[PDB]
Amino acid sequence: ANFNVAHGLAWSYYIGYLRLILPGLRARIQAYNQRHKNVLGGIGNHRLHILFPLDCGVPDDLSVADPNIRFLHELPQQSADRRVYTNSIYELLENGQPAGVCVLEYATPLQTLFAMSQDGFSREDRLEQAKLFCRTLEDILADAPEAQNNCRLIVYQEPTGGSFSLSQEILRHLRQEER
Amino acid sequence: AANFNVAHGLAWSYYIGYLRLILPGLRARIQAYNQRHKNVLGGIGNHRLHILFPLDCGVPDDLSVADPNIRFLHELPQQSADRAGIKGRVYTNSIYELLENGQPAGVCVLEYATPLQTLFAMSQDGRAGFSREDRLEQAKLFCRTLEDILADAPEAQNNCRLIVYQEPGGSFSLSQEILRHLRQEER
Ligand SMILES: Nc1ncnc2c1ncn2[C@@H]1O[C@@H]2COP(=O)(O)O[C@H]3[C@@H](O)[C@H](n4cnc5c(N)ncnc54)O[C@@H]3COP(=O)(O)O[C@H]2[C@H]1O
Repeated sequence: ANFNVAHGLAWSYYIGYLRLILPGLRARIQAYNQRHKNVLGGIGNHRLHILFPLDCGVPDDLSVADPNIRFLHELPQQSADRRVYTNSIYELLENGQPAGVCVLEYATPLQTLFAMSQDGFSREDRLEQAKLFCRTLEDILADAPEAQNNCRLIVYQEPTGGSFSLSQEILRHLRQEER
Repeated sequence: AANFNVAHGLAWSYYIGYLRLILPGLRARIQAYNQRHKNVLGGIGNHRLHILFPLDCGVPDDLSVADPNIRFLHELPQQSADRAGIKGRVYTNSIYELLENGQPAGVCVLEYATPLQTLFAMSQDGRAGFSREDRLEQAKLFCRTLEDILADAPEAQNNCRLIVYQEPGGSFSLSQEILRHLRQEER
């Protein structure tokens, strides 16, 4: 196998990241809310929202994907006990008005798939690997209750500066989680 | 979650997500460290990342404490960047001193191949179909695939050195293993 990379991407994304960061996430958010809620305001949704563009278009700045996605504040790492993990909180605008807040990022390994297709790895091949990556990761999560409860995959096919609104897509998911 | 053929993905992941991102700027970070510390701490002449590949996938989370003959010296200037929506994601690399016969004998930028931790964790998660024996062949295949990738990345190959080894305790010194590699490159 030279380009069957999806199983390795899914297992490393879970074992080397989600498994490690998700258990401490709620306590980091509770610390943030204690620090900020009386001034900046607090975060109600305690899940990590993971953007999964099947076309592997992964800008490093979410506002490049959609100008209605605005960086709010860093979610700092937990203090070292007596590799660091930081995350980024974003607000989502609708009608030039704040409509949602959450912890939000892309599934970074989709960038590996993107880079591979830029130099015998097709874009046909890339989409099949992206889909296999997603399905393998969802299979793993479905077997991991607490990890599954502390994050949400947001999967979509669009290339993100056309008519598709990534902010609207995230907001639909946020409003669905409150359900 | 039953296809554990992960080594090809681990290699391409490590290359694109780490080596291609960190190796181009590494020499400049070492030069910047030398500039800030040369007249006090002494210079680091070897500018390559030394990457430890224990084929048994044993990765201590503190290399310095793990070995009495390997001592942390100084972190490099941090590399911070927006990464896939995480603002200011940080990549840190560390200089270590290697001791021999009790005395300092080498200094270099050093770390473990972190994907080996994934393979180790896989072999302990209670799933059927992945034992220590499967983990070893995935580790070898990961190493083999990564070296195949770097054979066609000459700039990356000139900015790092892969230190691949089996491990038996006192019949193998990691510091000795690293020193032999350092001395080979000086050649
Ligand atoms: N501290 C962190 N912050 C944010 N996300 C994190 C993270 N650590 C892990 N992840 C996520 O998990 C994926 C796999 O991590 P893993 O460490 O297994 O596999 C990593 C690791 O072997 C190496 N690597 C990446 N960042 C590193 C670092 N700061 N130090 C050492 N090695 C790193 O490159 C591989 C692929 O990296 P990539 O980013 O593409 O893919 C990462 C990233 O999506």
